[PDB]
Amino acid sequence: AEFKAGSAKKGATLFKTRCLQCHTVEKGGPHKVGPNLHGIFGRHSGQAEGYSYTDANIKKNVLWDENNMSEYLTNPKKYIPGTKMAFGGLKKEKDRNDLITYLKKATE
Ligand code: HEC
Repeated sequence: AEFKAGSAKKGATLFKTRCLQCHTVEKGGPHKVGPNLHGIFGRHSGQAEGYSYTDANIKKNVLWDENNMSEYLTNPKKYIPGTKMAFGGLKKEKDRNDLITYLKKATE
């Protein structure tokens, strides 16, 4: 139910196949369709500098941690109604744990 650390190696592969199309992770990385994700954890939503968010994403004002990130990625539009992230989600809990384990380090 809660987040448990997993395989960052698998998480990186998940990011390439599922996220890299719309996202980058390094500091100073370019925005694409979606925002650069550097410094995302321990930060309130809508605060990637340079990126223009929806009202939905800003109004949600979620302080991103591993658990709500997992809930978010299960079904983005369910968690933040009106968001323009055209992504259906990661339904498998193992995938979400793996992906988030990678993200926490890659956006550190
Ligand atoms: C497009 C094809 C996307 C894919 C695939 C993924 N994401 Fe995304 N994401 C996208 C957009 C356009 C946005 C902004 C939505 C808005 O309402 O403005 C997002 C947003 C996020 C966020 C929130 C960032 C914030 O600062 O609040 C996160 C944390 C995020 N995306 C993560 C993420 C992950 C982990 C993905 C794959 C595993 C992923 N996204 C795919 C566009 C797209």
